[PDB]
Amino acid sequence: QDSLSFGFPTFPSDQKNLIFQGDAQIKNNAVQLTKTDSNGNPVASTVGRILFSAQVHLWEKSSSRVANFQSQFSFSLKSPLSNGADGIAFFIAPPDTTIPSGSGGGLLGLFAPGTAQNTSANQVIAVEFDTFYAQDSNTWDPNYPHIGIDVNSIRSVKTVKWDRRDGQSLNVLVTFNPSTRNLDVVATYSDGTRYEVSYEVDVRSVLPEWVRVGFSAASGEQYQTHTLESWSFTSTLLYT
Amino acid sequence: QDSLSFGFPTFPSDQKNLIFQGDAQIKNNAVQLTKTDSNGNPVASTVGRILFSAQVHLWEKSSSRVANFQSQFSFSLKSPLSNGADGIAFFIAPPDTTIPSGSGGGLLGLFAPGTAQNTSANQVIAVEFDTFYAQDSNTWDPNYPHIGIDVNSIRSVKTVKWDRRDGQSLNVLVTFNPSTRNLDVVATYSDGTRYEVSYEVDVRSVLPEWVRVGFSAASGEQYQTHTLESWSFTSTLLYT
Ligand SMILES: OC[C@H]1O[C@H](OC[C@H]2O[C@H](OC[C@H]3O[C@@H](O)[C@@H](O)[C@@H](O)[C@@H]3O)[C@@H](O)[C@@H](O[C@H]3O[C@H](CO)[C@@H](O)[C@H](O)[C@@H]3O)[C@@H]2O)[C@@H](O)[C@@H](O)[C@@H]1O
Ligand SMILES: OC[C@H]1O[C@H](O[C@@H]2[C@H](O)[C@@H](O)O[C@H](CO)[C@H]2O)[C@@H](O)[C@@H](O)[C@@H]1O
Ligand SMILES: [Ca+2]
Ligand SMILES: [Ca+2]
Ligand SMILES: [Mn+2]
Ligand SMILES: [Mn+2]
Repeated sequence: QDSLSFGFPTFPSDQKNLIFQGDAQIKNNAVQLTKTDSNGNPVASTVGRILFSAQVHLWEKSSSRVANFQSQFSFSLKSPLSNGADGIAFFIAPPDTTIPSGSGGGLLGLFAPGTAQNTSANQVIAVEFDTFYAQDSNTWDPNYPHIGIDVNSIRSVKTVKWDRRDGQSLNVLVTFNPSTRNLDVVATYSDGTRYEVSYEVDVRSVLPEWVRVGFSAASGEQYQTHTLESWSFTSTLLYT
Repeated sequence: QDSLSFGFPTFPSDQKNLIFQGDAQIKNNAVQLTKTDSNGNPVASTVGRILFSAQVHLWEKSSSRVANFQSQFSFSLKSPLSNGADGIAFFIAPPDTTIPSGSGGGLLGLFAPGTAQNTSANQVIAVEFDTFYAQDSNTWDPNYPHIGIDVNSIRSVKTVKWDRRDGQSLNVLVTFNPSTRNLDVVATYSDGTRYEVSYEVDVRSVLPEWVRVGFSAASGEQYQTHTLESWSFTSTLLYT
């Protein structure tokens, strides 16, 4: 299909079109990407991702069209620790994408250690909300919590300072305009606090024609829950 | 998802979200539900169906919601003969549906011979465009070409006389309103000739909460091509 759209105002337990990878699962009408104990508290060493089952037609070589897409979603992070880790990310990757071996912790379940910073060995575009930046382990991160745009590497092509707020929902709107090739990110907390970051990228040189979209999260030594509360997505092929 | 929609203005050969069953295949940017020879001519004894991969949430017992839906599509029938058979149908059925054994010809690839008219034995709602009605083999049919609404039986609960036009595209709009429970069908040819038929049906008592939608077509001893040219679908769960 040239156009596809779906909306999850909430996430009931009875799901049919989501691919669950790792420790991800539904709990209390929301997706808990990372593992939580019986009391619902976050635990260390956990990675989880979800993908919508239907494949998205991102671009089409034969007709030189590229999709205009928008992803709106909200999530919340919570942890009794002063340094909850590691973060959640919305991503786009080839349809057969699975959790790489050893992609836990700061790698957000998106990259393998050996090529995490090798832009030539990956095919992934992601928007990360990174809460852990210890300069000794996450050497690639700026020294503060941030929102980052990742293109084939855990070392963001761009970051903006972000404030982590325990237990508060962050609403995010990610859009891509094929005409300008601008990938825009707008995130807001309920009090009006706003964050914006943009980056020009030709998705055709990074991703295959058909892709799957979803979210990924992970916790290494430090932990926190990564709760996806809602998600709506839409994409349509346009001439360029 | 509470809402889902997709649109196929045409059907390029590289499909990823379509389930092909029987002889259905893509040819010349359209879906040929029934088999054709080398020079594109229709052949006898052929059945084919397509279903969209993502499951549709038709209703939810938890929230007492029922989905409203709208399916828009166009098809054309072509046959060297003048008694083309057997017809094409838009249908909704359980996710694991497959072509029943012996459902060729007048059964349109939707029902088994032994239970074709047993309502309590089937789970399917379909909108058929039936072009063959010989009373010896299609005993359940009115004695003329017709559009019919089928609810768990090949013997339509409601039909309207229809005119078959070789090679001309028929535009169809099928809508289901959960508030009134009316399933409305509107079909028109490019010159404005219009056909309408509707029926009141409580989908909750006929189909499970999650379903799959698609098309089916078949040709017995008489034949014609069943070319699906375009298709768009949208459904949204609503409180009545
Ligand atoms: O989930 C977070 C993080 O977890 C993993 O990283 C492990 C660990 O790496 C560094 O410390 C290594 C080692 O140091 C020893 O002295 C001892 O403490 C041992 O237990 C540690 O494993 C640090 O980056 C560490 O972070 C903590 O210490 C730093 C100071 O060095 C603080 O700034 C920070 O706030 C923490 O208190 C970290 O836990 C990996 O999975 C990694 O990918 C993850 O991002
Ligand atoms: O495709 C039409 C029709 O073919 C088969 O039945 C035949 C027709 O009724 C007609 O050709 O007369 C034949 C002799 O009686 C009869 O076999 C079946 O496949 C039927 O299902 C189909 O509608
Ligand atoms: Ca980090
Ligand atoms: Ca018939
Ligand atoms: Mn980062
Ligand atoms: Mn009929």
